[PDB]
Amino acid sequence: AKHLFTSESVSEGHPDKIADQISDAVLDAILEQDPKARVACETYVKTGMVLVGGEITTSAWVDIEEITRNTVREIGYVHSDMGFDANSCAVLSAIGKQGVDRADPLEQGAGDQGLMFGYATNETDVLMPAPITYAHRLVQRQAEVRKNGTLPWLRPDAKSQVTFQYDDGKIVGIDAVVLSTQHSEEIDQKSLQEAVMEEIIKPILPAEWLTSATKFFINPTGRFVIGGPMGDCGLTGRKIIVDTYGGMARHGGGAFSGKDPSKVDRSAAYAARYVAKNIVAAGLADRCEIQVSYAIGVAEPTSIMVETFGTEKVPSEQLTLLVREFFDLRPYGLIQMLDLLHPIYKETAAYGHFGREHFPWEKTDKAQLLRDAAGL
Amino acid sequence: FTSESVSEGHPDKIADQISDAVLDAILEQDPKARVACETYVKTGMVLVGGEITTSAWVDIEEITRNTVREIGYVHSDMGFDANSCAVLSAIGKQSPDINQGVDRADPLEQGAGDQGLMFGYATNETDVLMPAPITYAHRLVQRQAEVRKNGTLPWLRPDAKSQVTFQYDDGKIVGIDAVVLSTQHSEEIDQKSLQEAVMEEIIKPILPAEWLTSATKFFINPTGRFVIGGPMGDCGLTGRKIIVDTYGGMARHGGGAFSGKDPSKVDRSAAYAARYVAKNIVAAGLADRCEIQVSYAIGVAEPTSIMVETFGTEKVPSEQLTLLVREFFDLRPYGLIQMLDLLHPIYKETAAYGHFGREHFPWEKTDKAQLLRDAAGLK
Amino acid sequence: AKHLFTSESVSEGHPDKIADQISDAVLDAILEQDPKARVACETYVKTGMVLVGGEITTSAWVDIEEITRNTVREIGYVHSDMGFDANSCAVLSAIGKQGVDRADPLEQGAGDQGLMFGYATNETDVLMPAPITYAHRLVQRQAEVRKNGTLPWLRPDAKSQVTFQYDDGKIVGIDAVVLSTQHSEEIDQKSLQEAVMEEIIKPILPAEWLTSATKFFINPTGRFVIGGPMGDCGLTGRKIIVDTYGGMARHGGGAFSGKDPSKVDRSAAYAARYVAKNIVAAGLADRCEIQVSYAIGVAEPTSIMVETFGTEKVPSEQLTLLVREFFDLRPYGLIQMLDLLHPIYKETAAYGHFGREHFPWEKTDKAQLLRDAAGL
Amino acid sequence: FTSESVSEGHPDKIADQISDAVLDAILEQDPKARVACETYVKTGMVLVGGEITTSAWVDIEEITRNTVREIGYVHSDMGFDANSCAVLSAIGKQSPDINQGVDRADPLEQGAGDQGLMFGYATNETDVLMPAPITYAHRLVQRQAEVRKNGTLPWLRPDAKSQVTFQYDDGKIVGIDAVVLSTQHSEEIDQKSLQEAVMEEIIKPILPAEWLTSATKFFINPTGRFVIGGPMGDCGLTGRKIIVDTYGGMARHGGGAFSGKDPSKVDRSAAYAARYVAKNIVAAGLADRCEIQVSYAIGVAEPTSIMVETFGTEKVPSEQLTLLVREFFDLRPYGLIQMLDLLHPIYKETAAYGHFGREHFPWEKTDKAQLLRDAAGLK
Ligand SMILES: O=c1ccn([C@@H]2O[C@H](COP(=O)(O)OP(=O)(O)NP(=O)(O)O)[C@@H](O)[C@H]2O)c(=O)[nH]1
Ligand SMILES: O=c1ccn([C@@H]2O[C@H](COP(=O)(O)OP(=O)(O)NP(=O)(O)O)[C@@H](O)[C@H]2O)c(=O)[nH]1
Ligand SMILES: [Mg+2]
Ligand SMILES: [Mg+2]
Ligand SMILES: [Mg+2]
Ligand SMILES: [Mg+2]
Repeated sequence: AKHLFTSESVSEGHPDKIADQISDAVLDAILEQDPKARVACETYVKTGMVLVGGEITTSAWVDIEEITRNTVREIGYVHSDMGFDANSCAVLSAIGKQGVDRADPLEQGAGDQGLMFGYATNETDVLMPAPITYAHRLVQRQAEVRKNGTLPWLRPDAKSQVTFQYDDGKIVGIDAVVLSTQHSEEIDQKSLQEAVMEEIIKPILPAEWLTSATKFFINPTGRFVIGGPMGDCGLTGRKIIVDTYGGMARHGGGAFSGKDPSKVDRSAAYAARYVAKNIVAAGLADRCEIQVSYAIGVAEPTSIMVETFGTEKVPSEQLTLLVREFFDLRPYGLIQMLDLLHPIYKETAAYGHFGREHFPWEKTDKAQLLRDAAGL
Repeated sequence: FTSESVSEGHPDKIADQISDAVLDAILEQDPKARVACETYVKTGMVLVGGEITTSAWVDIEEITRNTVREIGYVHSDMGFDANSCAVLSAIGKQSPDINQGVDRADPLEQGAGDQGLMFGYATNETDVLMPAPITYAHRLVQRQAEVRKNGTLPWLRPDAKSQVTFQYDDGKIVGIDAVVLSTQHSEEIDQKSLQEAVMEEIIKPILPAEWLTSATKFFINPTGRFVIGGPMGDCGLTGRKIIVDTYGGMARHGGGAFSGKDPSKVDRSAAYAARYVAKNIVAAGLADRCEIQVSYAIGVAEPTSIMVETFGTEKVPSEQLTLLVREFFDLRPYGLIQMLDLLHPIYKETAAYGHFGREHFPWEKTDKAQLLRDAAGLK
Repeated sequence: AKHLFTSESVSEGHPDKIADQISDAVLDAILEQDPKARVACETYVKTGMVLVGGEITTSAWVDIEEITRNTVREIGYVHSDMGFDANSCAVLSAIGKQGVDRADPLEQGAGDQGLMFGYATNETDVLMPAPITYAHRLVQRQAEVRKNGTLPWLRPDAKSQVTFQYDDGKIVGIDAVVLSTQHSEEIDQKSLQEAVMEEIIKPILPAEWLTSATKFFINPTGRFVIGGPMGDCGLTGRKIIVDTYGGMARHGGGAFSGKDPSKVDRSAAYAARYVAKNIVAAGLADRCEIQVSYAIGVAEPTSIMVETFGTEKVPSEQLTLLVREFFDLRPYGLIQMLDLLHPIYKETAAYGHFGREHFPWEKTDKAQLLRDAAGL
Repeated sequence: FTSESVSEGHPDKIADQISDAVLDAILEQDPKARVACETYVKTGMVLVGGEITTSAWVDIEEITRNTVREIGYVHSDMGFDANSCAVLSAIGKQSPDINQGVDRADPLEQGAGDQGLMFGYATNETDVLMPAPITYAHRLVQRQAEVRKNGTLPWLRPDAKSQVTFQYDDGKIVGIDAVVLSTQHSEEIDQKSLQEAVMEEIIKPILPAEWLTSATKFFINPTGRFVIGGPMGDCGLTGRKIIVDTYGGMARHGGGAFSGKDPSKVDRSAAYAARYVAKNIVAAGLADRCEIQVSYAIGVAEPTSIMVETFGTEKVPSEQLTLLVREFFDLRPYGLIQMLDLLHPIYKETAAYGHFGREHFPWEKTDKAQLLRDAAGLK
């Protein structure tokens, strides 16, 4: 049936995303020395200050301040005229804290309870829903043209939102686009709107989806000079829908950034994405949602549901069987299936954990095996 | 299907309750205040930050300690003490270049304060029109009023987590296939006497639903000793339980957190309105399950999208539903506030045991169902 | 006997003095609404952040953030290139907390124990010791030429130190001068030294005391661009010797800033200065040190010692008698004798609480009465 | 004359002990580390900030909690708990544009790291050559080792303050004219039984000095109930007891704080050397009372001033003393370090009950007195 669906994203400069990146920069720094470290790093950014807290247990020795300043600096906050300066902001630290419980580590019980969802759809090339996919690309393009000097008056903080029109489960076009970007005093709003349209929006959104009825809200309130942590708190794990599927799929409720792979909240979400994407990549369904749940201390998932919204190209009972045959969804089994014990997570902390074809859980190395195990 | 909840002693929930305690305190004096209160709780301290624009004069430390006493932290043995903990505040005033004054001759036409997407959901699986798993997870952890009325004080400590795994045949509840209840306790009780008291003293609200067949896996303290909890050895932030606050995974979510936000923040008020729309659609008999998505663009009063999903359970053409909602509900940001009468200090009660399913809240009223049913042409 | 004596001072931009000024700016803001408020405000300034804490009890409603930013801004830290920005630094608050115990408030017992010292000497016009006096004037002159644009490349943080040569208890000249000033990248060290000599040192130090043997250490280590809270913590009450007599006199050990006048640690120190200065101003002695001590809950001082280092012009027993006849040294008696219940204390928090002739405890309105009560 | 001291339970002293605990921990691994550790203690939290340049890897929280346990805060009833309090750190690394490497072919010729003035003092009023009032104020509050060895645990809480008021005739001790001892206590003792136990159980170190004539005013808990103390309801910062740390008001002070500073900070090492010079002058019989002032200019190795004050008690021309000190002591910043053997983790013990008067410290040695007396030509 005809309907609209909307998703949003934010740039690496949005204060919530700043916190997520700092949390995963600390995780990456620790994993490079202690691949098996336990990390639960919560970050809280506000005017003038970064607070890094949580609980950690590792043999690694890390400089929290240096990691934090480097991260903020890469994001681009390097001057008080931007509202935040990586070189002079305060950095505060408030981090704290059986061994071989299984003969086979792959049989360790879940370190926590919870349910996670994976999703895939052949709407886009990356098998992600269209709204979240192009919302990410808009804020990522904003950062791209900000850093390479194409538009030097841009500033780090920005938000996007895309409203897609669907009909009979197929995409007809784009109904509304929102893009709010921080900027310096130099540029006027008229010049800003045209440059964002020409350098950010038009190069990213397929023209076939842009009709005369599409609304374009470019800095709808106008002046956007004060941004980032100034005038807006940022906390880790406050963008979990931006991080996953933009609302197209359900969500178990767990945040990703700041957590080592032993947190099923994170790695099982990655594994769920890995199965759903391989099912859709194998031609076994157009759209596929995977629900997995874990009981603490239990290795086998307490539930595995495969929903294909009537788009399955083989019986539903055979899909759920293939999922069990080709994927190891035990907490520490999926860690090895995805090779998650490496410092690869700072890159996930902005622009979406799902959609980019270089992360382990985005590989489709099992798609050909799945359709072979089903016929075609 | 599986869904989980947490108690008022959980650190994340502590942060929500503090943020809404601060909000409620401000609304008592300035019902039109702008509040964005973000709370951080860690071993030994509370940090309350954010931005507020109000004429009210409140006491953040006093509000914070009172919130923590009620939750039941008044001694260092529990791992946290509301009387001796540290309370830091980092709250700024009016963010420059925002409040442009009147702006609109009709205040109901004001633009939204931010972009964003919100979801509402209703299902006639229960007399409160909520999804089954999440609904009784709250009532489970909420029966800790026994430890306040001295019904049974014993050994239980606040921090708790529930998980119920149902299974469906044709969208109908088959039964309970797995119950996970992990609770913090004291040293004055063993894991054997614990798991027996846990499986017995959780039945008074859980109803005579003997859905626990011979194939229902129970996990009461499956890991073992659970003595240290709360902020001690675990960090809590507001807005880190948004799936617990809403529909426990059954319905989708837009990502916005509720606590610490005044009603002019669409992230909260529009989620409430979405629940108000879906519950009234179901209550009116126009559908058995209903999910609503709204979205806003900053500075725009009209929602940029409205989607009504009935999952094939509608009793009237779906396009008709979308039109009924557009006219029978005022989904403009400041029309929601008037439609729900939201400018009141009612939000601390929400930050604890679910924002939906408790029918004394304005967005739980089904005062439009009959009107909707009449306009829909049924009967 | 011949000897050298040295004292130091710091500018309003030195991080310890930043904390003192913030503490007394909060005190002033409270006293303007609640003259009888109880204030004990401790401030802690570091890279990017100001922490204001302590214990207060008042009917006043004050905006700690606004008071703090205004204070830092007046000091001059307004840009991340200076290492600190009043507009974007973090401000954290950690403030907490019988009535009519006496029929006559003047008889209330001391709110705390302690001993305090006052000092006066006719060496200088303001009846202060020479070293501390001119150390203050150097850093105060540094700030004066920084703000009025005479030397716009100066920055707020600076330190001074003057070594005086004494002989037979009389001043012969100045043996060494140290002046370290923060500055921007623009100025080179050679140009900086000459400008500090011409605009700061020479206009302040009497030429009769500057001989060819006087050492001048102007930015002895050279480059001084990073200053203020960056690279150096500041805490309230860490300059108590700069605040009093530069070491020429003994010190009871109590800090001034952040305390309301009910803290004998502060107001009794002021009263002691008031008596010593009036004794010297009356011609009753060349140099005079006053020691007073208080027992908690006791109104009358538990000791009053008057030391005149052999310079007394009347018998010692008569000086101590005159002190008791003309000065009310009870805790709440000296408050009324000096009219201390007004927001006058932010001005004391840099450049010395003693020496400036507009504070109440620097008035010599009793000098003529003292010498009349003794003859001449 | 009057002088006061405080115990290791006083919040300011807690901050000093933490700063030197951190310093000592670093020196154990890097004896040449640069440390400037500033500690803030408030109800429920410790904030450890400053700057350090070291190759050592320490644990600030672990060091902090251990320091607070020893002081005796392990339960929320005392107002503070070392196991549940918050510990924040804000410690930066090498301040840019400072360490220029070698700089000098003879390391003893390095310039001072900062300007500043320092005082030392010695008097033969006591076998430790310290002023009377302050010397036994420390030993008073230090006898709280009874509450550690279970000698007498009872009701006393850490926070305590002493004050003794002597009087002089011709520089000779006449007697005690006023004793003020206010101590924090528990609810398991009244102010009557308190003041009796306070006046009786403080005599074991106070010696048979019955200087308490009929005119000696005693003030034991003169205000009354003293139950809440420590960081609870009172703020503590390092370097806020510098007169207690030194000579209790008898001698003058340069303003620099000791704790949290490594020996290359003249604010500490030169104050120690000043005490070393004065004590050796008195011990050698060259004077009965001696006060020394030194000062430094940043980047200059030679003190910018040295003043010897004998208060008329010298037994040799005063100008000769100033010359003897210049040659028999190396008062250059890095010569002090070698002269006193300061690159060792010995500083936490100083942050508690006075930096001077305890003869096992390097700066309390009188190993030059005889040499000084020989060079002075006496006997
Ligand atoms: O109560 C029960 C629950 C499950 N079972 C059976 O356990 C079987 C599952 O075996 P398994 O977990 O070892 O298979 P798996 O592929 O998931 N193993 P891996 O994850 O690839 O390592 C099921 O066939 C189920 O019928 C019972 O017999 N009784
Ligand atoms: O034990 C004692 C101590 C003091 N005294 C006497 O109290 C007298 C002090 O009186 P006072 O305190 O009222 O005089 P004052 O000028 O200080 N009063 P004010 O501070 O100006 O209000 C002294 O003369 C002293 O001899 C005793 O008789 N016995
Ligand atoms: Mg926020
Ligand atoms: Mg949002
Ligand atoms: Mg410092
Ligand atoms: Mg100093």
